Amino acid sequence: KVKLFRASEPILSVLMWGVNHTINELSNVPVPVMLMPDDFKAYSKIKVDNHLFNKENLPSRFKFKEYCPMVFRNLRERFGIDDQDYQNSVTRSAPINSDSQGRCGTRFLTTYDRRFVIKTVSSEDVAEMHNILKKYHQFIVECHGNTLLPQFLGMYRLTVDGVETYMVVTRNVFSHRLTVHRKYDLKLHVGEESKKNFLEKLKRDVEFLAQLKIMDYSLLVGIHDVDRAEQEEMEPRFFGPGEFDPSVDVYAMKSHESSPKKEVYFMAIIDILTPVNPEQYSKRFNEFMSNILT
Amino acid sequence: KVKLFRASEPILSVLMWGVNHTINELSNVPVPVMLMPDDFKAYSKIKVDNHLFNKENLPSRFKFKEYCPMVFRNLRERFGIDDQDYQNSVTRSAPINSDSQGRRFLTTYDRRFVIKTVSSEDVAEMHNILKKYHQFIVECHGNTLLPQFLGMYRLTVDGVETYMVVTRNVFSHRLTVHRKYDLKGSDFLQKLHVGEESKKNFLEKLKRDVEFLAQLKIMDYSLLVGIHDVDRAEQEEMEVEERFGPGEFDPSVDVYAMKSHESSPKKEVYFMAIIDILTTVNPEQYSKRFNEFMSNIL
Repeated sequence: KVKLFRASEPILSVLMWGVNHTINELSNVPVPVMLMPDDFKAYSKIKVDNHLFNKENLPSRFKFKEYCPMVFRNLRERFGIDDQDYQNSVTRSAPINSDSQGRCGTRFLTTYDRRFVIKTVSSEDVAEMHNILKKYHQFIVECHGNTLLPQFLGMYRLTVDGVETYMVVTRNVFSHRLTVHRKYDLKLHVGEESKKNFLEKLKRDVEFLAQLKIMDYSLLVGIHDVDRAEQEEMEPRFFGPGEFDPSVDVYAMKSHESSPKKEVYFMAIIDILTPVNPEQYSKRFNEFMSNILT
Repeated sequence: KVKLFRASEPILSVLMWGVNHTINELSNVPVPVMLMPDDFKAYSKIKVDNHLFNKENLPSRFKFKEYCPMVFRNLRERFGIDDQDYQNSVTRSAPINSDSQGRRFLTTYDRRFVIKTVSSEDVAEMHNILKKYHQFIVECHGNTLLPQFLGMYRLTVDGVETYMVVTRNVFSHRLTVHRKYDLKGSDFLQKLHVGEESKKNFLEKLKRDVEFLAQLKIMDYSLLVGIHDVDRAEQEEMEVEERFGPGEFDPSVDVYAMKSHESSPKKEVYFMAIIDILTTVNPEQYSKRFNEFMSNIL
């Protein structure tokens, strides 16, 4: 386990090195019983300036900034994400580019094992996250990690060559192994406990957003076509036809059994940082997607 | 697992963080075939500015420079010191005041390593001698009486630069030293009686060790002598442990240590080393005087 943080772009090695640095750093700060308010204003900044040392993959000079490290450690736990697992996802191999999953980010990436999405964002995106973080953390507590909201894992600032780049890490709305064949953006037939739980969450989530005074978020719907997933292959964890681990792929619903094609759907609220009144937007949102299901 | 770096003074917490960091960081850079010229001029530098985070033992703002990581990493291999032991001795618990020291030094909690605070000039002088010293440590296979250098750092904490060199303790990490002698310019000469194996070996080391310092044009260094009085240890500090025998030592751990002769006055352990390698007769003369001088104690 000699970790070369090797990537196609310098910026990605720096990311891989920072996540490795900050997670190790945190493995030495005790897990508190509660988070204090200080933790939401907090950060760690680290400037590196190597000289003739360890420069075969990293640049010789970079900064790395981790926003609110104690809070995102907690959120990781509440989302059932073990820190060492996060660390390995970002560090074992370089993050590889991904298709967009929102209007929010300027560049979308995935970790080699397709678990976590990494989004390049603006400084005002960083600041809006800081604005919503305590209530969001509160919300994630009250709801036990069971949202359709983006589930935030990390937030960073990297400087390479005097160029600053902000990044947010989330769990992938899509699968880590089933391909999403079609994405729909909404500003489908399932099981009844699925529909019930979906609409439970959706009301609870949309309510939250309205109370933060947020509008113009959308619903990302992705679709996995099983018959096509067989067919695009003809010419190690098991899994059958349209099967998935729901603790990993937490936005996935399988299509109803007595229903046409076997499909898997991925539904999540996206675009909560950058962008009728919000309460009105909330009520409309509920009702729009109530009709759309089963 | 869960290093808190609790030290009395923040410099020592920064030292413990720094070594932990730089050794970790080093496990991710591969052990190379050969040290290249740049390795003798390389360094690593890291600035930490934590805000309302991890302020428990660490300060918020601190900097940590390690000189020639790749030379000192190899040097440790050459001296039979695994990086994880090194990391362990420095990080498992705070470094502490040395029972002896200089004009004062630190030791790792386990008494295995000495950390001396030095000056900018010492740092510079070490940079001068380093390639040559490395060549030397290769040929002599880590079998020296010279200071065995393990790492070199500059910590900045609370506005203040501190340079540090880390060495293998001259003395035993377990056996008390009751009598110290320091043999300087042209001193405290009872003569020391050691085994045939031990005396033959010692004289062989000093021969090439003094040759080395000479060729580098280094003079004005001293021979440090420590004596562990075994019978005195058995009396004075009898059941200290419960509240290796009574003067028995691990040769791979205590590399300067020698046993008193089978047919000898009393039971004794000797520790002898050349010290003051960094900061007018000629050096080849000083070399010669020395080899001659320090052989006749035995």
